[PDB]
Amino acid sequence: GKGNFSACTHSFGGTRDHDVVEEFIGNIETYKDVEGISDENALKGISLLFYGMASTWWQGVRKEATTWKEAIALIREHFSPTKPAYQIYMEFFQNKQDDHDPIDTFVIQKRALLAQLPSGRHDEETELDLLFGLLNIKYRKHISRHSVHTFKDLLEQGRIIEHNN
Amino acid sequence: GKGNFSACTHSFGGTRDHDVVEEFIGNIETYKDVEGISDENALKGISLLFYGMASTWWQGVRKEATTWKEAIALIREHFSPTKPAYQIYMEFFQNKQDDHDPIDTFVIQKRALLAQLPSGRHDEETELDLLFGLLNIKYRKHISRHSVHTFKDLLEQGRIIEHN
Amino acid sequence: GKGNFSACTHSFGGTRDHDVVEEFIGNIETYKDVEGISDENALKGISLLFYGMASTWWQGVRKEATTWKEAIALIREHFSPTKPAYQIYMEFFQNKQDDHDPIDTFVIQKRALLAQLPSGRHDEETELDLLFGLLNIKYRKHISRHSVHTFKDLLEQGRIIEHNNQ
Amino acid sequence: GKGNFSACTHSFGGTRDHDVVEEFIGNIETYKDVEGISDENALKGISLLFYGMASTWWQGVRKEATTWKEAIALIREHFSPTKPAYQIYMEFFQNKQDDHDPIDTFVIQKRALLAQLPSGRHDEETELDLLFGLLNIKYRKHISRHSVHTFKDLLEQGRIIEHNNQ
Amino acid sequence: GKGNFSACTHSFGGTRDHDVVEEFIGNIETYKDVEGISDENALKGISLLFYGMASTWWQGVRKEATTWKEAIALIREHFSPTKPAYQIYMEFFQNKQDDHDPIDTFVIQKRALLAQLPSGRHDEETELDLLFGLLNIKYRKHISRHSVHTFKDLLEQGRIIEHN
Amino acid sequence: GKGNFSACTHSFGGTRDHDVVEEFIGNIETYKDVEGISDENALKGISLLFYGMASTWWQGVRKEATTWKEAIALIREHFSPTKPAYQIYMEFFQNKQDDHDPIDTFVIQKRALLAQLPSGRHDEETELDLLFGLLNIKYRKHISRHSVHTFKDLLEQGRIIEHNN
Amino acid sequence: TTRCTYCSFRGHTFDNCRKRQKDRQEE
Amino acid sequence: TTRCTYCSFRGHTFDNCRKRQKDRQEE
Ligand SMILES: [Zn+2]
Ligand SMILES: [Zn+2]
Repeated sequence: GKGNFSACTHSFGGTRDHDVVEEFIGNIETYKDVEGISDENALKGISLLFYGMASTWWQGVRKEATTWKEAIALIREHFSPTKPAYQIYMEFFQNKQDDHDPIDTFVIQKRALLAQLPSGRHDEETELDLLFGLLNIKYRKHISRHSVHTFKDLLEQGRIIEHNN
Repeated sequence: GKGNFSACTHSFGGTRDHDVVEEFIGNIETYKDVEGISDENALKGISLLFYGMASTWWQGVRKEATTWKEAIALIREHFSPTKPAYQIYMEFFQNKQDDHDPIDTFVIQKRALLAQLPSGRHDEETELDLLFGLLNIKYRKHISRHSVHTFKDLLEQGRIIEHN
Repeated sequence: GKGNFSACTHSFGGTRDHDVVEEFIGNIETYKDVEGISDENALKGISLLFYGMASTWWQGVRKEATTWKEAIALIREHFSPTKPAYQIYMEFFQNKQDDHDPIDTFVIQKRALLAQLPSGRHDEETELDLLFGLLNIKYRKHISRHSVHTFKDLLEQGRIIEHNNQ
Repeated sequence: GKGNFSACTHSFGGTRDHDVVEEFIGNIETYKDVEGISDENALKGISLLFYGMASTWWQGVRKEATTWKEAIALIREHFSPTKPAYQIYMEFFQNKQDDHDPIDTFVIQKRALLAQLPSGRHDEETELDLLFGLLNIKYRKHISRHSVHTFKDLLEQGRIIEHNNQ
Repeated sequence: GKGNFSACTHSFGGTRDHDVVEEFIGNIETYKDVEGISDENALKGISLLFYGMASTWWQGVRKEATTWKEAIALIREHFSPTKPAYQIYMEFFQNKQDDHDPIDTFVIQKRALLAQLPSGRHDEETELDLLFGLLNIKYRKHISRHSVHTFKDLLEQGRIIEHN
Repeated sequence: GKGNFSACTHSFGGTRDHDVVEEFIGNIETYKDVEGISDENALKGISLLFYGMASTWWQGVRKEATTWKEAIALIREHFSPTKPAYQIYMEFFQNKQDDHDPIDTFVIQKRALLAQLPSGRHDEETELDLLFGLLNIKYRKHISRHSVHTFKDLLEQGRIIEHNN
Repeated sequence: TTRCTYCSFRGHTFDNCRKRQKDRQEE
Repeated sequence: TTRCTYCSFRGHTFDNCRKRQKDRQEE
């Protein structure tokens, strides 16, 4: 029911992205859940993980924290900004697919970029209608817009059109 | 028990072939069943296994998953397409076994690839009759189709002929 | 939860800088408070945390101490003087912001240097007033002192003014 | 001491040699006997010890088994035939001792190859008689078959005859 | 408690200087006292610490050791013998401090080296009078021997003069 | 009260010396004493440590063992012979000290080579008398044989003669 | 990916590692 | 004992190490 973080292999040096902060916070959560450390006994030991710029940052803001929840909220708030609405739409229409790229990677990326909008703002139909207008000419000359509905079918038609070529 | 996947060593990338995805799903299911983790608790921890492109794919479709069954269903449907029959028939009868490949390695692959056809459409006799048309001249000169009956004796006669 | 110093991985050499001594004293104190070691039992086993360059010094002055606070104060006195306030105020106004660093790193460093003054002498407003005189001309010509309402807002307006390609 | 196969570090691929399959089956059996896992519980979780080249084969023949002994016998039958006795006797008399190897390595290898015959068919004396016909001429011209009696003596006289620079 | 030295990280080689042997003996003694190992049980496990030449030396003289005290006595007697006085006095007055060395580093070494003389032969006054003849011109021009009394004020006046 | 040897870093490949076999047997003994494994539950797991030639050797002789003690005795017996009497005396007089070697290393080696004789066969006086006749000329021209007794003094005279030069 | 060269753990880079930087290594 | 190059424990040679030889490494 007690112990330090000194045994861990994870450390967060501070970089402004999403995947790194998410993976680090998840690993720290699994470690604290697995070794049984309690909530108020855990906050005192948190300093050992940071290094470089993160150590100076934690030395800065420290009296505003009081429990574990506030610490996670502060890290997430200062090291991964929430992008506003319009930048996502601007990023979405500035990158048409190239001749050398399978349908799967393109659809997966363009779908992963669309979930950051506030929930419930879009329907499957309107989103799929938005997705066209960027597919390269090799696929648009066969499948027609009024012969598809959900995302399960577009991948099917794309695979059959790919294997024939 | 220790109701989490934290101890697992298994992982999965973006590869596209039947074998890797099949062994991955089977290992995760057997690990879920042997160590006593609860049916519902595992779903919260599923995200710790994926890496690389698979993590982006999981970010793309979290809204549809609900319980433990539909997640494996989504994996098998997005990474395990039910191949249609004619491509399987074309892929079989290609690449006749070469002189070096042993009988056991050749038989196990050709039988593992024949299970993707729709269930119940073929009995043992026609299956063995299809398989007996690609073996090299070395194994065919001695055994003859009238001799072997079931799908097991062929391995025995092939092993005894391969001992020398 | 009985224990002692035997398992600790921290250690200290003979280096004569400042940051090393500060980080070492902080780590050792947080460890002693977290693992529950007795307030007097620790002094009987402190010798297991010294290299070969400071062990002779600890052997030379063992008898001029009686309780844990005096020993920590003695280490701080011999190996690195504590900073008085006026040197901190002198350092704060020396190097003005350059022409390339993003606002975030500047605010982080300045906040890191301002927590070493005694606590409670400076609330949020006067601190924001002291920090605002050194920003580079790219930011001072848009945002003004009329609306800041603490630090969280200044970083937000600076980020929106920085994404716009100046 | 409850447990299962989840923690085991041993594993087996698709290799078609003999020593690998033998060492693997021996390690897995000794582990199952040491940690006390139930005689039937192990069969429900054996699938966690196979690579990507043999997992398809295990998927293809799962239903032709019911208890642990049959599964081990099936692995041995498909991936590597067991050696019958006559091949062992054939291998024993092929390569006579060279002109440079020390007596110790020769006795160790010959004893290693003679334990695979069924137990109790050969006591110490006839084994010493079979081994004695292949020694190199440097040793046969001094020590004789009069006085050896047990394996322990032959190594001793060979070491004393080897230290003397032939 | 865990009556064995198995967890210790300390080690010892064949080096010949007072400092290494002193810190080694002190660390082993404090470890023996803090963790509660029995007075007699430690002797059976002492051989696991030595390495290199020291292991051969321990192989050479096991017959004479009996209890815990005589082992450390043998270590202190066969690696660092008590030095005779005249070599220590010659070591003293050699290597006058250079311009770069700070006052604290110079004072701690010169006092650590003066403790090997026979006990009780010198009081504080003559010791400080001996030490005050090797400091550079920089620290000597301001402080004067009539001012400082004990062995502590010299550090304070030296620090204030060294601040600038 | 149970466990395997799998979590160890020691392995014995088989080499005909003394120091290696001694250090390996000592490390295995400390490991078994520290993790609490019992005697008859420990013999079954011993196979995992050996590799290379040692594995074939253990595959050879196995039915002659029954408990832990017999296993240690067999390893010590087959992998580190006891030298008879005369070879030690022959080795002892075939290596006089060179001009470049301190007294300490020489006396330590020649003493370490003499303890393998059966115990109680020699007293300090006769051994120290045997030790002379090999010291190099730099030391024999000052200290005289009738001015020393125990080993504590010869090192003293050698050190004072060394520092003067 | 980028397995730590020294400790053989997938959690960081060469420059910074607990065994190498401190724990009285680099002797 | 000539620290293991890979695992960095003084217990063996480079050729033979539990993590490298087996434990599904060398991918
Ligand atoms: Zn590392
Ligand atoms: Zn290793």
